[PDB]
Amino acid sequence: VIRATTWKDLDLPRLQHLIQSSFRRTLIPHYFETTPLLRAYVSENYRAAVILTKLGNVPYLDKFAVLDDAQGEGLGRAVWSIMREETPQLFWRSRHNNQANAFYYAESDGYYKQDHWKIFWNGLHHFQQIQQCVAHCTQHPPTLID
Amino acid sequence: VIRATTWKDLDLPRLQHLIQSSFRRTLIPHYFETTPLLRAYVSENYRAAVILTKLGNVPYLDKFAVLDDAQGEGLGRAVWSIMREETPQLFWRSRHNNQANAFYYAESDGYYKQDHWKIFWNGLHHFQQIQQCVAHCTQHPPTLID
Ligand SMILES: CC(=O)N[C@@H](CCC(=O)O)C(=O)O
Ligand SMILES: CC(=O)N[C@@H](CCC(=O)O)C(=O)O
Ligand SMILES: [Cl-]
Repeated sequence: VIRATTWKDLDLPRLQHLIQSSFRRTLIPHYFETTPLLRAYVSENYRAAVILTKLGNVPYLDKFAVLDDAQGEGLGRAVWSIMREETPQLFWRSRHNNQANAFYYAESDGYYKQDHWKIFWNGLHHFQQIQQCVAHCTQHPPTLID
Repeated sequence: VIRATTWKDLDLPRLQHLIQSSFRRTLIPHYFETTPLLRAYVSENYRAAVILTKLGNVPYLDKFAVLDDAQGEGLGRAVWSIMREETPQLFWRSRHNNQANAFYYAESDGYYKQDHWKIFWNGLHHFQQIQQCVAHCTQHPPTLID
């Protein structure tokens, strides 16, 4: 698994293709130029990725991109596990119909159901911070388009 | 479905057998005499039950007991549905053991994992409330043993 702390250390066209293939949508123009990277974890052959970004006090998991054909080998789970070794606190959002939600239910320490989004987190013991994470997920503009 | 607001309106030995059979554990001595019933929903054949009790300000789902046998999933869902029609707000807890966890993940509006409990809620819209409900669950003695 490739660990990067700058976009310069990744193959960005290949990462864009992974994201677009996984989500079956288009990545917004200038995504890499406008997104403050914290850490990314990308499988060697760009079949699964976890992208952490700066969004408030708690690390934000902005993208969990896993190709449908990488699930038999458990590649997305393996990349997630690598991220978690370094990341005791994090939060993220998910569509209500995301096939990954069963995995998220198992992996998360908490959940809050909102209109658009399921909001998940790990490692947060302060409910003011949890409330703020929920607000960030609701407020943060989308980076997938058509 | 039988709806009861007092333990005297239920067959308690039969209910104890349902609870102990569903959980495959023992119900603590004089559970019924020391548990402040809010209301109970019991299927006619005593193969499924939802027990709401008095714990803080929000209805507390103290036992969801459902036999694995003859459409247990269908029956448990039916009883839960009836309870929810009458119960906009509630909270409850579960062990990672508990068979109903997938159902809880799907039915709840949120959860929070703490000290080997998963704490779930519906209809709570103040993190003030949520935190207090988490506190109640973590403090509340176990009533299943061995
Ligand atoms: C964790 C993760 O992949 N979040 C994605 C979900 C996007 C979507 O489903 O539309 C995000 O951009 O926030
Ligand atoms: C919702 C419900 O049945 N809670 C039960 C069982 C918890 C458990 O051990 O899983 C309780 O006594 O709190
Ligand atoms: Cl996977």
